[PDB]
Amino acid sequence: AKFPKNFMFGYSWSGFQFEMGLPGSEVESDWWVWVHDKENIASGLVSGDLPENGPAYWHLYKQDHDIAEKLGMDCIRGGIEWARIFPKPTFDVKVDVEKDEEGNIISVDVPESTIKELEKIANMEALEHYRKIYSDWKERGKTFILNLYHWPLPLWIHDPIAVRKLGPDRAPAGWLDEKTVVEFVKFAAFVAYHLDDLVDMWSTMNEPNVVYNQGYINLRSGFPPGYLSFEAAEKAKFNLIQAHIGAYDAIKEYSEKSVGVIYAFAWHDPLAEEYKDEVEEIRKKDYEFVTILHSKGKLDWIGVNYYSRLVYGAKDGHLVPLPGYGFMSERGGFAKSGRPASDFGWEMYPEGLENLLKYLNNAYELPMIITENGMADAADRYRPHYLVSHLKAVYNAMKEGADVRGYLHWSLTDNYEWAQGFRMRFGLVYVDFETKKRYLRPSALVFREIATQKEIPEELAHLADLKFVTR
Amino acid sequence: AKFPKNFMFGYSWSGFQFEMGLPGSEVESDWWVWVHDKENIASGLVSGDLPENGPAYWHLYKQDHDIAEKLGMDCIRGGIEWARIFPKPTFDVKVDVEKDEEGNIISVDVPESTIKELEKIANMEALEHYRKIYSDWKERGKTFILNLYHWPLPLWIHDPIAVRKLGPDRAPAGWLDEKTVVEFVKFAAFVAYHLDDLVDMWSTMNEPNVVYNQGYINLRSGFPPGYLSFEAAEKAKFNLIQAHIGAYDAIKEYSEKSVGVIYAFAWHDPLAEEYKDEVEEIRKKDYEFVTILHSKGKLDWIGVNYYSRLVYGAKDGHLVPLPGYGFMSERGGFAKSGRPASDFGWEMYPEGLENLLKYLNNAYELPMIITENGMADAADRYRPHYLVSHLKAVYNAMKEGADVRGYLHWSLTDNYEWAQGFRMRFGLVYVDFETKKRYLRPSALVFREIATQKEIPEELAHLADLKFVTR
Amino acid sequence: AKFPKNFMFGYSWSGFQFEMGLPGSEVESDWWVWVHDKENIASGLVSGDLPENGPAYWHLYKQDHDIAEKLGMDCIRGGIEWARIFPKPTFDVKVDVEKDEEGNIISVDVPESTIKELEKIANMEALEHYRKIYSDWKERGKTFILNLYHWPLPLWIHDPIAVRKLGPDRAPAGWLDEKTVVEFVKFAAFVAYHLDDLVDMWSTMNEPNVVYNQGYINLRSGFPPGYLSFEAAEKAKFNLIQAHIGAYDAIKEYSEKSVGVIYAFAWHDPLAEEYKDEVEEIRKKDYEFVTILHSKGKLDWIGVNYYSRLVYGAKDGHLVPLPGYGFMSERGGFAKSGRPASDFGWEMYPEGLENLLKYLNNAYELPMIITENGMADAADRYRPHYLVSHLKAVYNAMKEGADVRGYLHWSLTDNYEWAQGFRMRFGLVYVDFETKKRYLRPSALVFREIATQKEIPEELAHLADLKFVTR
Amino acid sequence: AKFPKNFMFGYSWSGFQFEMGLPGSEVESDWWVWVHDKENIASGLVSGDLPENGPAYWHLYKQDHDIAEKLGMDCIRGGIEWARIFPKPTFDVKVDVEKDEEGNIISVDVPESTIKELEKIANMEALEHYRKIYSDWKERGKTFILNLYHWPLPLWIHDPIAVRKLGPDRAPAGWLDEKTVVEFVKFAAFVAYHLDDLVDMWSTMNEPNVVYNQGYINLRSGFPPGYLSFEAAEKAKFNLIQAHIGAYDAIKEYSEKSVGVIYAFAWHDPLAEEYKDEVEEIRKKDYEFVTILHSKGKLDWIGVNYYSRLVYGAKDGHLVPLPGYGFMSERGGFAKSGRPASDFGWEMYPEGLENLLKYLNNAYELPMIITENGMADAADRYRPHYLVSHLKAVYNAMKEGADVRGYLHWSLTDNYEWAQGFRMRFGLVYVDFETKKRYLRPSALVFREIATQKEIPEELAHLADLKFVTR
Repeated sequence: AKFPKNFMFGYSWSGFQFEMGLPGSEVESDWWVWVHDKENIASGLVSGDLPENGPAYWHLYKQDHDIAEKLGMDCIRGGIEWARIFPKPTFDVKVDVEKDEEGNIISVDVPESTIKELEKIANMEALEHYRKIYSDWKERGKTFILNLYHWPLPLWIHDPIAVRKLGPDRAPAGWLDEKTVVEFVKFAAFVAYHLDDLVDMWSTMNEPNVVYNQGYINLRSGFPPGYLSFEAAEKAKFNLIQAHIGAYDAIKEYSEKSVGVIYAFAWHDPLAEEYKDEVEEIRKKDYEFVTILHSKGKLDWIGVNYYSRLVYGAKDGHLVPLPGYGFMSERGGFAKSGRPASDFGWEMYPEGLENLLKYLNNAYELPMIITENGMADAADRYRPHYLVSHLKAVYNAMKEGADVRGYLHWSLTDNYEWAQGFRMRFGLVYVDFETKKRYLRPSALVFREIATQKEIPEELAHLADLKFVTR
Repeated sequence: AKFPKNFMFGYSWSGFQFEMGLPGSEVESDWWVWVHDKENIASGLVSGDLPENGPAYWHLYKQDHDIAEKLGMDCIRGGIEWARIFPKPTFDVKVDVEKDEEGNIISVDVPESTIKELEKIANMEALEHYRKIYSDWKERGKTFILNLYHWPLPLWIHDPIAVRKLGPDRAPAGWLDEKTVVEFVKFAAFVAYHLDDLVDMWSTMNEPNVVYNQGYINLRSGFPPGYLSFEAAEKAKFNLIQAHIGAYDAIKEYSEKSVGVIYAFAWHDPLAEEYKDEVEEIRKKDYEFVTILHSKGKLDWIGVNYYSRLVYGAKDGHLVPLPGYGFMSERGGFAKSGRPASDFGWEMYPEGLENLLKYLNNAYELPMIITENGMADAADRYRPHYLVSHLKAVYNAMKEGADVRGYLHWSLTDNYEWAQGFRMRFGLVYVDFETKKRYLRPSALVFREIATQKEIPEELAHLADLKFVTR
Repeated sequence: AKFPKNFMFGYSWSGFQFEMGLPGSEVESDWWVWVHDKENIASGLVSGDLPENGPAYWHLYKQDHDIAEKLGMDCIRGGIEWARIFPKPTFDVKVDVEKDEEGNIISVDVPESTIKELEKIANMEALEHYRKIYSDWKERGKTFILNLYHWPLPLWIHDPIAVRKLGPDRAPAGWLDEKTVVEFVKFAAFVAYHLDDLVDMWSTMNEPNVVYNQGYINLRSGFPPGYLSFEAAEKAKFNLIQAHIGAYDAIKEYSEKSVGVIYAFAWHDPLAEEYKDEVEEIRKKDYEFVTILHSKGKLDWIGVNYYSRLVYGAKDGHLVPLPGYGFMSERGGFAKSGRPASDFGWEMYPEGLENLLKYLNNAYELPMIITENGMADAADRYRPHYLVSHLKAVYNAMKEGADVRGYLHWSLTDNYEWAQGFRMRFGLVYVDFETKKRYLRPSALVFREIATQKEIPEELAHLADLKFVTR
Repeated sequence: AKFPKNFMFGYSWSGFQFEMGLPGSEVESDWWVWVHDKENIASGLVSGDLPENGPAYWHLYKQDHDIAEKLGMDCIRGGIEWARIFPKPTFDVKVDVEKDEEGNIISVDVPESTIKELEKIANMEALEHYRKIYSDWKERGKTFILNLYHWPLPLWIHDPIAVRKLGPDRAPAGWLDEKTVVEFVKFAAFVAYHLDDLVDMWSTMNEPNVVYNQGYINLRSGFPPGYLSFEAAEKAKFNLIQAHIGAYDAIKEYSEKSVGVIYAFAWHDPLAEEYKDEVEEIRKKDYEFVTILHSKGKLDWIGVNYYSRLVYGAKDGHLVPLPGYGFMSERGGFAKSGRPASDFGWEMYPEGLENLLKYLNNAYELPMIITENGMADAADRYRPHYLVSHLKAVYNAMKEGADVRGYLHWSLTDNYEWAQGFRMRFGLVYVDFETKKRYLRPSALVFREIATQKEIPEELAHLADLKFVTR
């Protein structure tokens, strides 16, 4: 299975999950507070593990890029933390955000002189270290994709403990406040101004569908602010749309490079033929966020984050996602299909990635990068087959017409998995979090062999076959 | 194993879990609203099962009592729903509740003239129907215990949804408002004034400890109001303590009979000897509600609810309840001890009950009744052993000095199990909730033979032995 | 579901599995020798458990009978051990057995004087003791059915240790020897001559198909002589066909009662439509033993021993019995259908019994008794559903034209389960094999209700429904 | 963990499991007939899988050597099939074997002339073909260890079907006949004479303890001749001892090289400290075969075959190997230790290897080579941990004084696992038995990296830690 010469291989990281781990890198944010909160800990909503025991990429990036480069990686999608760049309020510095009568952003203008006013109060030293990190990779002749937002927010933008104690109207409320969007636009233009020379492609945000569904409706996920409200989920979704559209406009002001989004795509499957039509409809509404963006002329590429599926059957009653399939499988065990599931209980289901890319291609006709794909698997029991099977799924989607430009694994190294803490290990490379030492997993050797030759060689082709892993 | 000739055998019920099922029985309350809320259903915090589809005891009590009487039961503990009796506010009817400067209730007066003012605003017809229920049982010549509180509150006392959305300072807030205690005292007086003729013993409230820990801390439990706050948990506990003292004084005003509380008593075990003293301290802390009441002389008997244990060992390196033991076992599986667990994941541990009763006997030296003991077990796979072996544990505690007057199984029939809906079946008697028909389970036959001879006879004695049920 | 007034309820026993356990009741036989053999034990072929530590029914029959009677039973099917009655060889006593040119027995004659030559050689004490046991049940006014052969042979007929060591041509080779048939004929006559006044129906033998299949083909079963040979399996089958023919004629010479056989009938199911025709054929081949007998006019009734099913599917097609179903389920767990499996790994499948009974009714049009039905279930987890759902099955088959005269559960008490020893517990009543005390299981109380009332009453009707037991 | 510059890495193979697969290579043997037998098949004693569908190393050795050499392997232990070399009896070719009074072989002499006589009835073409296979390896400059016996015997030496059907006194009885030892001696001398120039060290035989224990006692393993007898086991063992002595004496006549044996070594553990001593005696009894060889001065080296352990505990009065540990664990699952188990049910237990090597060093003081070590793992879930942890175990044992000259994995490729057929897959390389194509498993990559550097490098050190693999 040969990939095109220019097909990119590598990995993705986020600031909150990778940066911290050694003194010097700690930063405040809504997620930092959420995860140190004693009541969140005691009610078991977050694990009690702390991100400042993480992999310390803010300090060891040079060493981690050495690993990546030696596994034949030529692309990394990285992060920049709004909470770092602007640790104080930006409200006082005004910009032009234009809206239609239904409140869609129609144009934005952060002029150069306003940029210059933001520097006065940004943490310029943080900004410089980001340059160092990104330079260190660009200098090796490689591609860098920059994603502007990967969940945490400045504390002055979102106080999730107070939104939860007091109600969103009595606290700084993040995506629930129309103003956050404007402030984010400032941030997007300020990053695009200083950083364009280091960046090949932009993403405005990562998985916004997770931020609004988990923060405001799926409460046992342990996402901030854990404030259960349909109306809030909808508000937040509406405001992320504007954050994307505004960030897109803001970026194109200071860069001519392509700008997309990175979005969490479950693949939805019906248990049997009779629910095909309903599942098709769940799918239109689950991808809806992206559809909206495409129809507004605001996506140059789409980053596909794919991990697993959901299977739908009737219970009573209604059309429901079924336990024992896809994301609802038994942790560290087997789906009802016989496929292994990850340590996270996510079924290994590469054919969902293939179905997904045919669907997205025909849906939107856009250049796509796989921006996340990987599995929680501490012992590296299944990750070799995951990796090869998902790569063979990308390849096959390409033969049927999908425009896929690279494959970015989640992830190079183990890291802090949000409300689960450190127990979910997603790395090609194990990290002992006490010593910060890195170790290769055999999947890294498989990755090295495939990426360096730009193909799944015969001798490794059998790792796409899932027969022996499935009962 | 012979019991004393006055040892009672019977069962417990609550209003919310049993009364409804058939037209005419429905009634608004904080739980009614909680369990119907669309957002609580999507977030999977509640089952989506509805109490109006329940066993219909409100209509069907006569046949249920017929059943119980032929099981040889001679004592029943039942409830009475504040929200039913007072579905409109009682704030305006002034009463006299005196306090310490510390906020302790030191005396209560609800005089005859006030009782009568309260009648004008009470559902006097609802009251009459409770007389008919208790009376159909009392008239057969049996014992009846009335428990005044079993969790739901009038909507005008507690709006759980507004508390969660707005914060408890901006809505009627249940146990967080001091005023609720005072209204509760009016209610208690109202009940003892009108129903003393039909009640042999009183309990002021059932598992207050679950009310405040599930509601304010253990959010995964799905309890109203789902508002995370240690302070709120502490304040509700504080207030429930007053509710008990106030209600006790109020009952003594119109009645000379015994008054106690019914409490949830998990048994706490150390995984190993090194944890012994910490566990002794966890136990002291967990039972303190009762201890405070006893030291204040406000308990005439204690209602012991026992289902399983919790086992503690070290984590990181914290002391915590360990997955795989007691309440935290696999649903329908086995605990790490080999013992089976219920459909609810509760390890079968009759030795916790024998221990519990020695401990309580020694701590408080009061008459006790097992006011709840049972298992979620749809198929009656385990319930026969569950019953005889906890009955034998009771017998051993009594051989050792425990003053136990009675054993009341939870429950006679399957019923609505709060946030879990109907999937958790506790009945000796299966209920078809569609048809409302009752069918016996073999453990019913076991109960019948034991209660009618007031002994575990030889021929049934091996059912106390868990060897064959343990892996 | 009401049964006809004359439909019999009871149980079955065999001599090897029940008689021994107290000093004085031990007898040599091929099975005795087989299960005591040190190499058989060391090789894990037999359990190590010895049947002289069994329930001691030879001494304790009167108590077992009181239990039986008090459970509402009115019929017992019992055994007589050839190895007890004729402990020394009977070869030299001459009898007239006439055969076909094909070696079918055409007529038999054991004259009176030959019966008296047998008396000199027989253990007449043991005969009389069998009389004390049968009479004790008969004097109660109940029905007794006597089955002449239930597996063990005299050692002078079968030395399974020498067969295996030396080959069947150099040892006394049990059913591999045509002389064994002749000597069985003399036993049958001798028993009909003496015992006809105590017997209501006869069965010549119990599950002969298990004898030849397990002894000579399925070594993993642990059956003597454990000599792998299709040719021996075929020859053993053929000589047991004649054993039954010879025994029927020998019984009829001294009795006018119905003579039948008792056979192990697994129900065969196709996993899918496409194998139906082929499974139909499996079933004809599997029941051929009974078919042959019916077509020679040698069967007055049929005893149905039913426990579970086999499901057939392709595997290198090649139709094989599938693991995860019927007799091939997980011990103590769940079949792939979701049904619970017995301690023995036998899927609970009452529908197989209903199917079987219609099939046999149609094939043979003879009266049938269920001479075994039951499960290994040391804890009585499932036996109550097993019992009620299978009785419901029987009743359904009767509603449909099946001439069923009674239901004999396997069995009243736990007993020695052959190569498995005591670990498979089939009783309605538990036996402590140390003390020999009997204790009732809740399934006994369920049996007592149904049998005394001659009907599955509404209150227990839900025990036929397996929904709550199935995953 | 650095290994000494001359410490060898590679693998082992046996003729029966590897050679056949492509037309031209099939040979008759007791094992060939055993595994083709219809009754062994339908009995489920053997898998029904056939060796002539195996990896076809007889034709494809060259490609497999290429894979080996590129994995950095420098040593191979291989087989020569007696059944190939001498397909017709050698009884008539007289030889001089001198014995003790107690029957021990005292000396051996096969003169040149007799060697020439033997050539004339040997299949010399098969001899030249084995020369081709070994020489293809030797010419690469690598070490080759030739093992004379790896279970199949020529049919004129052993007809196992006939031994079972008739008893060993009436058939060619393999190791039950004294004469087989004499014939093996002729074979030993003949191979030494011809092949010494291709061989660096000799083994007389592989796992004799398995040959006689599985063949004559543990019938469930399905090994020929399936004849249960303690005294046949003791006979075969005695002859196998003489066989080694004679083969050693024969080889030494025609070679100056080291001669040893390859032995199956289970590590034996007490469950608790009280069984320490008994388990110690168990060890010494199980290894007696090797103690005897050494005390007779006929071991220049020991080949250690190590896979796993057996744990011992009380059952009734006596010590048994306990289910759920070591060789007795759940297939595909986990042992009760929390360690993962192979697809054969074998617990991952590297500690056993470390322990064993110190024990063997101390008992015998001999150069050892790990000649087999590996795991059935069709998906490579656990082999990278298996490999690295057992190699670390060796290294620690060498650190403490064990004289170990190399590690040979079982195996390079998937092959035919005896009674289990192909379902047990032990390769670093997967073989598709239909197309004969080879494919690397990720553990082959790990092996390559280790052997070529002759060290366990830092980046792979974590594969030795079994923490993440264990529950």
